Amino acid sequence: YFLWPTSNLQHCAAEGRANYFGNLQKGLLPRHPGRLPKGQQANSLLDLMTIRAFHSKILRRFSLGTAVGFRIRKGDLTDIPAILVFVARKVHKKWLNPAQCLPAILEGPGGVWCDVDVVEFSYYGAPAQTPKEQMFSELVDKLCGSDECIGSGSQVASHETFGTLGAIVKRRTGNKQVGFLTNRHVAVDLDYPNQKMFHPLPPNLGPGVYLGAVERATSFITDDVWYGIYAGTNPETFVRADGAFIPFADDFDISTVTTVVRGVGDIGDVKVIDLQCPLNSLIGRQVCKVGRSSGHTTGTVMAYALEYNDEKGICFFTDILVVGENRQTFDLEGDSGSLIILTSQDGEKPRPIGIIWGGTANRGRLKLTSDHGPENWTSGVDLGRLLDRLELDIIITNESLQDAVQQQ
Amino acid sequence: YFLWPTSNLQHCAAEGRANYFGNLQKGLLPRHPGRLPKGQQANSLLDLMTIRAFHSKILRRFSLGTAVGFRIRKGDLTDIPAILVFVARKVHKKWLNPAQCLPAILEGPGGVWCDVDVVEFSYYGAPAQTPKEQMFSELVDKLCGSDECIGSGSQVASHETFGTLGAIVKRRTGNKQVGFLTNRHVAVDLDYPNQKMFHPLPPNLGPGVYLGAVERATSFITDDVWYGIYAGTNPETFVRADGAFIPFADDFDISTVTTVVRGVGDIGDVKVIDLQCPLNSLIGRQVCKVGRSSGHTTGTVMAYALEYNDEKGICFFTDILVVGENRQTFDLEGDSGSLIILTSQDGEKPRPIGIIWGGTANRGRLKLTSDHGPENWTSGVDLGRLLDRLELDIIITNESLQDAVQQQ
Amino acid sequence: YFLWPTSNLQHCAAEGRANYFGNLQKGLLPRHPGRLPKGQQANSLLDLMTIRAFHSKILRRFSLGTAVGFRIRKGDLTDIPAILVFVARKVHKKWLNPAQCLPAILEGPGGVWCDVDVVEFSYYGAPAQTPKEQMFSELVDKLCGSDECIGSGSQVASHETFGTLGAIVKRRTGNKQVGFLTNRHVAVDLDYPNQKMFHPLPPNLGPGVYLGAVERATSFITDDVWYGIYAGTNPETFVRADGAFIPFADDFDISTVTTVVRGVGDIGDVKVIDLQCPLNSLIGRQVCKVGRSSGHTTGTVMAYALEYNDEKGICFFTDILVVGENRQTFDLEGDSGSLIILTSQDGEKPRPIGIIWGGTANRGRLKLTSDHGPENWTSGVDLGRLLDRLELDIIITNESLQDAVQQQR
Amino acid sequence: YFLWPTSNLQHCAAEGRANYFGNLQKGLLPRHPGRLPKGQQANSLLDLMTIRAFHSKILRRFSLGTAVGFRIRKGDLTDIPAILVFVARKVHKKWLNPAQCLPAILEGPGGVWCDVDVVEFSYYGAPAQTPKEQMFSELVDKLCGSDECIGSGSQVASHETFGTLGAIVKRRTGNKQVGFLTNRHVAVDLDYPNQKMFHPLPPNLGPGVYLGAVERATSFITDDVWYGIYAGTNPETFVRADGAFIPFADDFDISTVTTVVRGVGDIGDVKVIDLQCPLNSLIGRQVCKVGRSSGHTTGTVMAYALEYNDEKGICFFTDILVVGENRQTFDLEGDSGSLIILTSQDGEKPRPIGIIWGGTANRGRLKLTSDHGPENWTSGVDLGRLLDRLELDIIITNESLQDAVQQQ
Ligand SMILES: Nc1ncnc2c1ncn2[C@@H]1O[C@H](COP(=O)(O)OP(=O)(O)OP(=O)(O)O)[C@@H](O)[C@H]1O
Ligand SMILES: Nc1ncnc2c1ncn2[C@@H]1O[C@H](COP(=O)(O)OP(=O)(O)OP(=O)(O)O)[C@@H](O)[C@H]1O
Ligand SMILES: Nc1ncnc2c1ncn2[C@@H]1O[C@H](COP(=O)(O)OP(=O)(O)OP(=O)(O)O)[C@@H](O)[C@H]1O
Ligand SMILES: Nc1ncnc2c1ncn2[C@@H]1O[C@H](COP(=O)(O)OP(=O)(O)OP(=O)(O)O)[C@@H](O)[C@H]1O
Ligand SMILES: [Mg+2]
Ligand SMILES: [Mg+2]
Ligand SMILES: [Mg+2]
Ligand SMILES: [Mg+2]
Ligand SMILES: [Mg+2]
Ligand SMILES: [N+]
Repeated sequence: YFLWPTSNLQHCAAEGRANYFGNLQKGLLPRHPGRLPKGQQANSLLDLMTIRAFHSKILRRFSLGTAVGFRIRKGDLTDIPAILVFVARKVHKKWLNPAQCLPAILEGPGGVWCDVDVVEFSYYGAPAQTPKEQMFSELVDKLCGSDECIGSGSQVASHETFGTLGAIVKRRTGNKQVGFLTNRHVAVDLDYPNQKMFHPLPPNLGPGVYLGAVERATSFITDDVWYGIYAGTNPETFVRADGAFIPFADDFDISTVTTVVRGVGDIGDVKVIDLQCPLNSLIGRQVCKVGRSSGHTTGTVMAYALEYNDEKGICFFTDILVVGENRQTFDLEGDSGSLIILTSQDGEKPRPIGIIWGGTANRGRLKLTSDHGPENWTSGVDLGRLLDRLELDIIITNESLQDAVQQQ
Repeated sequence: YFLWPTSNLQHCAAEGRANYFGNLQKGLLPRHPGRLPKGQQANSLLDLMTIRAFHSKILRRFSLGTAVGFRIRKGDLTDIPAILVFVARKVHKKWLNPAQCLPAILEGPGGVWCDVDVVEFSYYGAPAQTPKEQMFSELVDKLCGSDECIGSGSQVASHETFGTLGAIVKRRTGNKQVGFLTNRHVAVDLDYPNQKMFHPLPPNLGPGVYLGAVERATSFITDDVWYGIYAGTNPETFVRADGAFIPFADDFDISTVTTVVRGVGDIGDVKVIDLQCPLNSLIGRQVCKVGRSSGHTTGTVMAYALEYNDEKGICFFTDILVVGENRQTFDLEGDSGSLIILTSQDGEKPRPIGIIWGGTANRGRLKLTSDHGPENWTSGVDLGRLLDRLELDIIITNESLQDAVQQQ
Repeated sequence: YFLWPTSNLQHCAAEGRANYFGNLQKGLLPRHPGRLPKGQQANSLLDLMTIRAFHSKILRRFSLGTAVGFRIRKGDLTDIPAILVFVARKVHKKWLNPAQCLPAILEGPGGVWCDVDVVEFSYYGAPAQTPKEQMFSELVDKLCGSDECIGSGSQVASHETFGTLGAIVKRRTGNKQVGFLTNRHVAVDLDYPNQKMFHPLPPNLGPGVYLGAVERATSFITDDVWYGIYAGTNPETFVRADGAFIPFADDFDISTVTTVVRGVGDIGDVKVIDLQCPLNSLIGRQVCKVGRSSGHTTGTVMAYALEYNDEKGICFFTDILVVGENRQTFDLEGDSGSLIILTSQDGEKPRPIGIIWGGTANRGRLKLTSDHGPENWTSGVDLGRLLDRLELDIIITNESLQDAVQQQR
Repeated sequence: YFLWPTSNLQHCAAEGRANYFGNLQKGLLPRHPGRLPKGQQANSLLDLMTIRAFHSKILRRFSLGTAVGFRIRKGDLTDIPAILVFVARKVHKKWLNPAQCLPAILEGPGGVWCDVDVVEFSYYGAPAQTPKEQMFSELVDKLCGSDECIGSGSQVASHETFGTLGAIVKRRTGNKQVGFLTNRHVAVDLDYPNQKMFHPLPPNLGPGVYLGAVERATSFITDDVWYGIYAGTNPETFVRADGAFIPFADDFDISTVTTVVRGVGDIGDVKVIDLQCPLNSLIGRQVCKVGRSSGHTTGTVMAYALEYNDEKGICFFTDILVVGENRQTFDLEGDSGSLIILTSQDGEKPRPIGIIWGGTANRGRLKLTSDHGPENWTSGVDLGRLLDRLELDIIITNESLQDAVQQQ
């Protein structure tokens, strides 16, 4: 059976959204000489997303998507909170018509103001789901079945597509069995009754071991349940929370599963993305990931809450937007599901924050410097939130690995 | 959010299937010395599937699919219970390997025997979800948006696909709302939260009106639940029962909905396919369906319980197999969701028995006559068993239609 | 281990061809521009072929190809010996510059003359390896595997190609082994070391029985060896005599082979094509063939010795040209190797004359009638000559087939 | 007028093949001493092939190809005699069921034994007729018409395909004709009655001079005739000995022919590949070639007698296997027919051992190192055995070119 709400998304959820922005458009103090009293400057992700949600009506016009974060000036990433507006071709102010040129400052409910930054930006197509790696290193070999262990970054293959093993997780409800976590597009086939996963390839392709089958997956969680707020005025707003849980099979040796992210080391617990924390603790932070296509790479969290409006009137959100450092691409086709791990803040081990999303528009390009060409951007989703909606707890040590084995 | 059996539901259901056959296996009880003790001749559908499921190993050995029905000797259909074994190309025994030659009589549990027929038979692919080929008539004209009412046969369209409305159904339990029934592949999309239906076209493709959204759908149901017995030795056995229920929108005029099959007339309640009934009460019966692609097309039921072992070790079952009578096709691409109705024979109401299926093993060909080329066949889903899973009831009179809409 | 003749064999043959055609010109004493005696009109295929070979200079210049036969006038065959000239698009005289145009009569060596008929012509692409056979009748079903026996018309398949069993034959010399004849393109693959035949499909494509492997075949024969005469001025002229002989394996049930042409009946021995015989005894004759692809069709022998000069100065000849009757096609793709058989006209048994060639770039369209579209033509290899160069003998009665098995060494 | 062996001769050869291995199986008496002795280890390439031909049943199980040579541990060639088994993907031993896993040692008849090395392998498919993506150097320009002479490496071309001249060879008997040697696919073609050669292009493609026409070619030689022993259990074994001899035209200016392999220098006579000599005489020896597409390239002989069984059932053998140096490619598409030469070790003249084979699977890919991508390999036929079967003799000095041209 499949189910969708009957009267939930009509005149119970839309009127709650129509109530949220109803008040807003009465109690407004224009205050637009361009002085902007600095005590109402955005401080966290929640402030930036609330201003964008209010002014989303004038943001959709002549723009193919928006996001929140810091303003990018001359390629470099500043530490000024701004709303990133993505345009197809960024031209000089003189060649724009007045009704197209975006403002530099936007003020929202309660005088909360922020900057507006235009960024040349484009989307990629869907991956073809059996990609080429093109990274030749001793790590990719280990990741693609040449290693004697299965861990974060190892290639996981369904009957038609393969990706990467994000993390080793265990359930919370009842039997709380132990498995691994990846995104929905790697381990789920709607037109197929079961979803058997293999390492490194399924039997019809080559040699491999049977890892198990998907027990639960999510595709679409609304914005009010994902973030907890109304991220946009569109009543059909969804957050692409693609993730699939595959518990290790009964006739499968779990002792061949390591918890160390090969190429990174021992990692810490999941770091929740708190929408009220200062933006600099997530925006601009140096992250890394270990998948198979691209081995071990490192990048930068450029923006959050990437909003895209598809052909019809449905708003789709994606949580994380990472851009690789040193002009290197952060990921490649086939790194879907990889663990997004923020580099270790001084002492404590690195903590993961997301998994690489693998949907149609999971990758793309955007130009930062005029001296170089466009650079690839990689999209991710909130790990702390996905683990909440999948009832999964991450495993971080090999000793905790043996404890859940005798816990089912 | 989607769920799957944890594993244990499979582990403690696989044994029951093996335990079912192993029991009759140990005491083989041949009871067949070459000549078959008569009377043991299969009598109904259940008898035939029990012989095929017991001999599933040796039948799928050199076969692309099997189905139960009557033997087809020299093109015409007989009244002899047989297991139709589909081969890629039927040739003379003199050029056949002694091991690849299928037998004529197969023993069964307790001595229930039957014949074995060989049919040259092939498959097609997918209808690519927007078919352009169609018939031309005033009926099809009305069904594709020219009619002044919505009913069985009108064109339903998701955001990407074309289809045909099967029947105006009302839910049994719960809200007891009234909507329509069609194929799952017509109504449901994996990578989309909403499943909106329209007539005759979506707002992005052309003009139309909003009918509603899918409230429930079924994709795969196990054989022992769908039929009532283990129909094979493969522990991964499923039935392609793809149906979707779309309740009419709250702001929709039910007055423009009719419970009459345009081109067929007034119909009765659904004829439940009884596995204990004599074979000729469904096999050989002349049926008819009205969709959009082909319109009103009369056919004849040829086989039941079409088995299909894919290249990945999974068994699939499609219930009804229809071949267009008098050297014509029974349906075209886009008729997915039409009502398979039994033609009135002595004055009773034409009772519907199935709905046109959609997918990959959908519309292939088979050779019956020598003087003609291959003839198209069509897959179908058991309407009686589909309604007993979605918990729906078909409406037959416009006066009963208003009683259902007032009980919501 | 293949071999090719030496440059001496070429220059010896080369000058030999130059000498023959040269002495024709050296005494010509060209004639008056008036009447020609009826007694000197072309009478045989050899007359038409000699006149065409003499004027090969002015014929290949503005033509796709040429052939010998009767003049097609207003879409019908006449009794006028003529040299068919094939053009891509036949237009009125007013739109051709006189150098492009063609004369009505050609006068060959020795006062022998004939007509010149212009025909609109076109070639097709390559045969489809695995073609479509949309005939759908009981004869085709039996020819493709549903028959208890195997004979002329049965589908013979290599590991990647479908074909048609031409005739049950036996070798004249050697060990007198019994086999079957077919087209070379159907049964011969050169990038592979053996040519195994199967009826109806090879193991990698479906059920079937292993008939045997190709024991010998011929691709090209020179015109002076095939026709016996010099048919063209080009010293690089060859006849596409594509045939393959496949003797049944050491352990194959020959009792399942019949020498009956299903749909035609009992046939007689091969009707040899005599180049010095009258033209009407092969040109215009009604013929038939039983081919897997198209079943049993009937046609008309429209021309003979079809010439075609490719882009590298090589001249190629195909023997028979057949067009189906009643605006119908005579063959489809996959009928390659089917036995072209003269229909009985006065009680005699139907005797074959050729096999359908079916390869590289055979088959195409032919503009006969203006109110209709272009009709399909089909090429063929002279059966009488193909057996002479393959040293084969056609078996025509199942009684001769029984004894021919015992006469093997 | 082609001719093939009478099926009487085929059955006789198959019986002798079963009698050869039937003798090796009747005696046997393995009595393996556990780890086995060290003087019973193979030394010659004749002993390596007989171990593979004996164990060809178990080797074919899950191997696309096999080849004798040295064991490649960790990415490079060791001095251990081993039979290289080729797989599609080298996965760890833990992800392989014991039926598919390969043993490390194999003992054959007489107590001889050698190792087994697994190599990741793939075939490049059929190359191009008129190939592109070739090098640019003054050496390449001379080989493609810009030089005033023609010799080894010069561009020879039929009317459809390109290639290179292997060696200036003359017939041992007959008219003692003088010509050149090249690959069979480069020169000959089925659907023509004449194979005329040109340099650098045929008249239809561009400028060039008529060199000659193919007088003889051998398509396939059986392994018992080529090697002198049965190299496989399958009764259909053939060696891809594809060579052709093209004697110069009677009018061609033979003074423009040079016996100097431009790039290598003055070469010596053919180095017959002794099968009963220690493996280090061929395996590991550095080789070189002068082409056109690729020019002067060096390489390393990696294996011998590369066995490839297709899905139809035929076994095919290729003599020489060479990969490129410095992780480069040994040749490009278009180098078919160029003479492979053993580089001088002791300052002696270079000895040609093989010629580049130009059939469908003439090139391919294989992985050696984990930190780098897969390298390209090239096929070749035994030159000494090719000249023996074609009844030809290589000319190594321009003085012998005049002594050979006068004897005609
Ligand atoms: N709708 C639009 N479409 C295209 N270009 C636009 C649009 N609105 C503004 N721009 C361009 O973008 C400029 C503002 O870009 P942005 O806000 O990113 O500037 P910045 O961060 O101060 O500097 P930098 O461009 O170096 O990052 C405008 O001056 C104009 O040239
Ligand atoms: N695996 C197979 N693949 C292909 N053909 C087969 C196979 N097994 C049997 N056959 C062929 O099919 C025949 C059986 O046909 P079938 O059981 O349908 O007979 P029928 O119904 O009496 O007659 P008909 O097929 O003429 O309607 C066998 O005699 C043989 O020629
Ligand atoms: N080189 C040429 N290319 C195209 N058309 C030509 C050429 N030479 C002649 N023709 C045309 O073909 C005509 C000759 O027709 P043809 O030889 O078929 O005679 P016919 O049999 O009496 O007539 P038809 O068959 O056309 O009724 C010329 O009158 C001229 O119009
Ligand atoms: N059928 C197979 N398919 C893929 N890999 C296999 C197969 N059988 C064995 N292997 C792999 O090959 C390994 C054996 O090593 P191999 O034969 O390559 O020797 P080696 O050259 O000394 O080793 P290395 O690969 O470290 O250089 C096994 O440990 C296993 O990982
Ligand atoms: Mg900027
Ligand atoms: Mg039958
Ligand atoms: Mg004419
Ligand atoms: Mg005409
Ligand atoms: Mg190795
Ligand atoms: N032998």
